[PDB]
Amino acid sequence: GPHMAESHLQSSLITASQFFEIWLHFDADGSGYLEGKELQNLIQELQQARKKAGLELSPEMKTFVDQYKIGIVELAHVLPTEENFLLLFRCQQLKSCEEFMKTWRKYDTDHSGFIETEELKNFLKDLLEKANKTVDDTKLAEYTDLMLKLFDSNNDGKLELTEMARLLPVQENFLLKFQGIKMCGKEFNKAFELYDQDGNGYIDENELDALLKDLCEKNKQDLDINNITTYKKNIMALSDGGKLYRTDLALILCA
Ligand SMILES: [Ca+2]
Ligand SMILES: [Ca+2]
Ligand SMILES: [Ca+2]
Ligand SMILES: [Ca+2]
Repeated sequence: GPHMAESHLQSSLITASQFFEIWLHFDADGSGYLEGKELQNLIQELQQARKKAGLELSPEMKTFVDQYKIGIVELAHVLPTEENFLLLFRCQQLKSCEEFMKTWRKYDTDHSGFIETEELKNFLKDLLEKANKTVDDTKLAEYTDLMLKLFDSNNDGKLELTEMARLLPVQENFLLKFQGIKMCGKEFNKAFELYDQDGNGYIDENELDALLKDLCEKNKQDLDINNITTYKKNIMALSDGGKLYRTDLALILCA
């Protein structure tokens, strides 16, 4: 359990289940990030643990302690995480927002608007096979279960776009700025109808640009008109060949 983290920080190599217990030990509010007292507790306990183990700090541990709000992905690279689990965070599909949006569309194969366990399993299996690793069904089931528990913020047993997007670095995750912009179904449906200006049933890139300019204007504290081109490019990656249907735009704007 999370109490075992003190023992885990002394390990030569940390299993995915151990990394999960470390995360839950320090993340006292379950917010998905270590900050303030939680981060200070990690810095103190990581150094005390390697000392108790009679070990030196690895180069990544030295660089982390020297330069310290950090998330789950950053912690996985600092610690001696087991190889096949750490490989799941060294994907260009989780480093570029545009490539992550294409990955979401690729792996939501039942068009449910969520990534369910079996879809997440297929994504992780494909990442491992791309790295030439032979997948063991038991460990893959364990990795999938732990990745879901780490990122399923609302505990509904599946991932929504904003949950899985937290695998991205803070700078690429534009969805953090769209948090308080999300609308209910009725209001969203009214906006979709307004912004489909030619009335052909979908929103194209020119129509999305008008939408994004209007959203920037009404949410000055959250969005930035100078990043419209990036917002446009990220959102167009969820489209069906340049066509944003109601369910595609709902992923970004509907609560
Ligand atoms: Ca926290
Ligand atoms: Ca799905
Ligand atoms: Ca969820
Ligand atoms: Ca249209």
